[PDB]
Amino acid sequence: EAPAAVVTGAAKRIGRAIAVKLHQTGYRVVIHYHNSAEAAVSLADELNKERSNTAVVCQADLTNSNVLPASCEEIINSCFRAFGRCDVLVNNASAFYPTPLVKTVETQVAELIGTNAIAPFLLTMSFAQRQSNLSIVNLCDAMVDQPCMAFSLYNMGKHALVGLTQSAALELAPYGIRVNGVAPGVSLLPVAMGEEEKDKWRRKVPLGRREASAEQIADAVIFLVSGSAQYITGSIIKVDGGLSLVHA
Amino acid sequence: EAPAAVVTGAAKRIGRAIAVKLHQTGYRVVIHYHNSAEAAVSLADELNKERSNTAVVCQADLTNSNVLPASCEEIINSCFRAFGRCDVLVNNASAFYPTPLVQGKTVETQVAELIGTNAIAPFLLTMSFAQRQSSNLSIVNLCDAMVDQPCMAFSLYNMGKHALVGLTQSAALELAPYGIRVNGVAPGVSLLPVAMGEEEKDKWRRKVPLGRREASAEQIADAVIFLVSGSAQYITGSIIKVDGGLSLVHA
Amino acid sequence: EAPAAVVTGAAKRIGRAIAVKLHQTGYRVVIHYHNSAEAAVSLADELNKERSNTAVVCQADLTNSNVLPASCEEIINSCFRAFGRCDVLVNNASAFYPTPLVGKTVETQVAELIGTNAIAPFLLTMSFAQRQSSNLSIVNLCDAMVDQPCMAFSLYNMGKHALVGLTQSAALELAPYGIRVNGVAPGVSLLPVAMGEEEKDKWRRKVPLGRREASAEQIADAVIFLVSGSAQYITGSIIKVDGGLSLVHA
Amino acid sequence: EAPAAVVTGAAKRIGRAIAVKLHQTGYRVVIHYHNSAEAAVSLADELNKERSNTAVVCQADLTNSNVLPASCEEIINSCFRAFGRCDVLVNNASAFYPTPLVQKTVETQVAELIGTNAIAPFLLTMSFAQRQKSSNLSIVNLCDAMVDQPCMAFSLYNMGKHALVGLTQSAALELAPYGIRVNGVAPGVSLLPVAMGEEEKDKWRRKVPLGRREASAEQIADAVIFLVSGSAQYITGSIIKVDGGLSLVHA
Ligand SMILES: NC(=O)c1ccc[n+]([C@@H]2O[C@H](COP(=O)([O-])OP(=O)(O)OC[C@H]3O[C@@H](n4cnc5c(N)ncnc54)[C@H](OP(=O)(O)O)[C@@H]3O)[C@@H](O)[C@H]2O)c1
Ligand SMILES: NC(=O)c1ccc[n+]([C@@H]2O[C@H](COP(=O)([O-])OP(=O)(O)OC[C@H]3O[C@@H](n4cnc5c(N)ncnc54)[C@H](OP(=O)(O)O)[C@@H]3O)[C@@H](O)[C@H]2O)c1
Ligand SMILES: NC(=O)c1ccc[n+]([C@@H]2O[C@H](COP(=O)([O-])OP(=O)(O)OC[C@H]3O[C@@H](n4cnc5c(N)ncnc54)[C@H](OP(=O)(O)O)[C@@H]3O)[C@@H](O)[C@H]2O)c1
Ligand SMILES: NC(=O)c1ccc[n+]([C@@H]2O[C@H](COP(=O)([O-])OP(=O)(O)OC[C@H]3O[C@@H](n4cnc5c(N)ncnc54)[C@H](OP(=O)(O)O)[C@@H]3O)[C@@H](O)[C@H]2O)c1
Ligand SMILES: COc1ccc(OC)c(CCc2csc3nc(N)nc(N)c23)c1
Ligand SMILES: COc1ccc(OC)c(CCc2csc3nc(N)nc(N)c23)c1
Ligand SMILES: COc1ccc(OC)c(CCc2csc3nc(N)nc(N)c23)c1
Ligand SMILES: COc1ccc(OC)c(CCc2csc3nc(N)nc(N)c23)c1
Repeated sequence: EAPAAVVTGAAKRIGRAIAVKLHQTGYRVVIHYHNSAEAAVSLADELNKERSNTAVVCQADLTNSNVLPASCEEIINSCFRAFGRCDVLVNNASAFYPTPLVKTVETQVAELIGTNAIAPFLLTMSFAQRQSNLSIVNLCDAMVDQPCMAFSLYNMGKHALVGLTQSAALELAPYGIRVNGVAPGVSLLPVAMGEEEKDKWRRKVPLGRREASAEQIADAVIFLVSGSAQYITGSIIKVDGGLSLVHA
Repeated sequence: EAPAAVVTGAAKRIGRAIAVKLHQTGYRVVIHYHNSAEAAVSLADELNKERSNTAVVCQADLTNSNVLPASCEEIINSCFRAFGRCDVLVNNASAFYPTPLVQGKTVETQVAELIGTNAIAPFLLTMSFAQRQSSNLSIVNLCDAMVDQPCMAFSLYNMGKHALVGLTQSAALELAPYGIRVNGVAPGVSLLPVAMGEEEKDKWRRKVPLGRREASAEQIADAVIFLVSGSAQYITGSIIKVDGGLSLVHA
Repeated sequence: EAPAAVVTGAAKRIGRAIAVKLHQTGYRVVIHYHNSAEAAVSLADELNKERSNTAVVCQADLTNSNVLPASCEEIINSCFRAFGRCDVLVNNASAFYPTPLVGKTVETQVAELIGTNAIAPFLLTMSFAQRQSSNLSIVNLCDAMVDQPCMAFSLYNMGKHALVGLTQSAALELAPYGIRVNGVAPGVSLLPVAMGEEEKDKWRRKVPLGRREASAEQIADAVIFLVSGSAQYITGSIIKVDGGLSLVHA
Repeated sequence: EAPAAVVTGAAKRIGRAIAVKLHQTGYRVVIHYHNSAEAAVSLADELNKERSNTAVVCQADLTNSNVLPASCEEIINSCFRAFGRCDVLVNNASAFYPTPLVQKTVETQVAELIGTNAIAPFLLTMSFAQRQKSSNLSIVNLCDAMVDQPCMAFSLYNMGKHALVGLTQSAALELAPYGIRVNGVAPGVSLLPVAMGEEEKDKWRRKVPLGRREASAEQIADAVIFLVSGSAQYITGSIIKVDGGLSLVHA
């Protein structure tokens, strides 16, 4: 019986790379998406071409709301329905945009704190409640202590996610559920970002003056879920090419 | 003219100790409170007896909601209404209770209270404080020295306090150009919960290397007063542990 | 042709497990040792029986002194002499014992504890870099408990904190040369041979994930990840392998 | 009776400002120096003009060596011989220069950089505590806010400063039962090197969010004064950044 993984925000970019690598390793996968239905199904189609009935999609908004807990319960339920088990949860989905101190602000709070922290918390609860090499991997941020200017809410969300990673590692250890993070520095740059701004970031990276591929981020995820990480819990692995070590 | 400070959750315990010490230092104070009206008014009375028209109370729920931004804005407005300025903001108010991951309040409410009080309200209050502004403007966030060795089953509380570290850093960076410093004070064990039995209190006390006792409220307030003072005018983005070595002690 | 790795303090325990796993992955290995000559030679024998001419021993005291730079250069030299290349350095050797603030002299304690845990890693890093399709990296055996240290282990703890600093500074400075520098930070793994069983069990019961210490092989697994092609964007990172021990309050 | 403090490397710059502020606070002081005899004596004479018999100087090399333990014991002993007590130790003296990994002997660089920044502090701490085997005893270590984002090619310096963090934590834990608190102050950019061109000084100044300027020596001293004060008596194992937010600024 193959293990099964849920990957949030898995239609594109880093989440897609993670889904693909888990699938290549032998997992059956739930590809969660919010707006990217076409891309989510295209990925499922590709994975199911390789191995029939090993990939399904699941739609949900992960914005904080009165219905978020039910939405997160259903994401976990979708894995059990499709595959009869849920071994791995990857909290990858994330809103990312500036929120200057000086969309309504309450909506920004709901999206940024919801996707990056509250949904991971609720998914973690539902994952644990429903329960071998069980683990959770949270996509963190190597730059949390040297944050982007005017990204307070995003940064708060990513700090909260560090807190969840630690608290859940502690509390779920008795159940044999490990809880770890992967912290990219600069990986795939935002599609909306200009080419000049992208190159400004790349030239800051000590190791090769380039961003991490999605696959390089996924490699750390694969390690953490693997049998080679069986004693590792509450750890956050930076995958940042030394970017966080570089002073102003 | 005397400077003015807002202290959230200032009716009792650490919040009161901070309000009292700021007042003793020459600040006029807004004593924010949620449910503790009697205690808030009693404190304001004591302070106004010491110096007339130097303390007012301000009631607000800091639970997350769509009106929280308006509530936070009104807290800062109340300081300007009373005193014509707002030099210091102390984010002290905090919900604190367990939220077990594996099994009264709905999870939605728990998220709203624990994340709202510890992180979102601080953020909105920070926004409003900055938007309203020789000078010594600053914000102090009451953090938690144990955030990396958290209490079992307190994930949402811990998440909120981590978020608060993030705000302290992000806001220090962004508000520096406005001369608004943003720092934190991180108690370990200070005043134990009223509902806690003495045996459980003593268990915590005997963990603290420096004197096997909890921090007094005044000791926490002392670090706050330092950070708002002219003796800290180059300090921003710093979180000062006031924990008697507790966070250094392994399992 | 096969890459080559230096592992310090490789004759026994975690260093041996690291040497063995690297060897199983395809590395030729320099098994550095100080006092454990018989165990070092026995391991080299086992590894060479598996693949001929893939293991050598190299003896060196890694206590701080005016000759330590020469000793460290000679360790790296021994890898080039045996194998013609040096792809991986694992800084594992370590003195570990209490040095209370209130038989060995204090100058010897400083020399041993700071030398093995920090200065030798530095000098080995220098010599490794100076001697340099490729995948060059250094892995430093750190300590997950550096911020919640054992009582009366100040010099040891200072050494391990210095090793964190080295890992970071060297990651930064050697990145332009394609040399990655990372760490692995055990919590409780193989307990000291001298420790009494009661105290061993005390430590085991503190670990959230399984109430047991890490095996040497579990520590080695993280080293193998960091030197692998699956870590080629990772530098300046220290991976805790502690079963959650460092998360547990007093 | 007046308390007494030892300040290492106190002839100039930050150490001098610390010595002055301690003296202004009421401390008698041991002004340790290595090469700067004239500056040390000039300070001593200035302080003794203020209050007779309140300042002495103590010469020592704090490079790592076989004799360093004796030298450190003698520094502490000097404070007892001068003043009959030793309440405060400030580990400020520090060698600082690049040590590139790829191309003074290296063993000398090790001895100087690790000796001054880590081993001498450790030995001074041992000696301080052994002599202590109303009171407010404490140690303040001058750390570095940039230890996790170090200058390129300063590995041995950075190693020494990381080691000093370890000492600060380990000694806080171990000495807490004796009532001796151990803390740090971590400047980011404070007084720039004397030779440094203003154009290079400005490159660093412009990076500092809070005021685009370096910390004065006096601002660093202010944080030391807080930590040794009665307002910090629950604070141990804490390192206070005094960096204007520099360490929060990404590349
Ligand atoms: N890229 C980087 O350089 C970098 C750096 C540091 C950390 N990270 C972290 O690594 C992870 C992946 O990064 P990425 O750049 O690949 O992420 P991304 O493209 O910004 O977002 C990934 C997905 O998150 C989903 N998402 C956004 N808002 C959502 C909402 N309200 N509800 C449900 N899903 C929502 C979206 O799914 P749909 O498209 O289906 O709507 C989106 O495709 C994130 O956690 C990110 O913070 C990335
Ligand atoms: N006590 C400790 O040992 C300790 C340890 C570490 C950190 N800290 C931190 O230091 C600060 C002070 O601690 P403390 O023990 O004095 O705090 P506390 O007694 O638990 O709470 C302080 C005040 O928070 C206010 N509050 C709670 N929920 C609120 C809501 N929904 N809306 C508005 N206000 C709300 C309450 O005001 P009303 O009474 O008016 O309802 C309460 O009096 C907190 O931030 C805490 O996290 C304390
Ligand atoms: N074991 C744990 O629970 C644990 C926890 C945290 C971190 N770590 C770290 O992980 C690494 C491996 O731990 P371990 O317990 O396997 O180490 P260990 O047994 O204490 O020491 C490994 C080797 O270090 C060598 N060594 C000691 N002093 C030396 C000197 N003066 N010169 C040269 N070599 C010297 C010894 O080699 P010879 O036998 O040949 O003399 C010894 O076998 C160490 O860096 C340790 O600090 C271990
Ligand atoms: N300045 C900054 O921007 C900055 C930034 C971060 C941290 N810090 C830290 O704050 C502290 C003060 O900084 P600073 O710039 O004022 O220091 P500094 O001028 O570089 O050095 C202070 C003193 O250290 C003494 N010293 C150097 N080598 C010694 C040796 N081998 N033995 C004994 N004493 C020796 C010297 O004494 P003599 O002159 O008598 O020879 C020197 O005057 C240091 O610990 C430093 O690392 C400073
Ligand atoms: C100002 O825009 C910036 C500045 C710095 C950046 O890396 C240091 C990036 C990379 C993209 C990114 C980082 S977290 C993150 N999180 C999500 N959910 N998506 C992303 N695309 C990113 C973008
Ligand atoms: C299980 O109850 C515990 C466990 C550990 C504790 O300190 C190490 C405390 C002290 C009270 C407390 C800490 S954060 C905090 N935050 C608020 N808003 N209120 C409080 N009363 C506390 C209580
Ligand atoms: C009081 O003795 C202790 C206390 C705590 C411990 O783990 C948390 C250990 C495990 C052995 C150990 C840790 S670093 C270390 N370093 C070396 N070179 N060797 C070792 N054997 C160890 C022993
Ligand atoms: C290349 O020169 C540099 C680069 C960056 C710097 O600040 C971040 C400084 C300030 C001086 C300094 C920092 S630690 C330090 N330590 C000692 N013992 N002395 C100093 N003078 C300094 C100088």
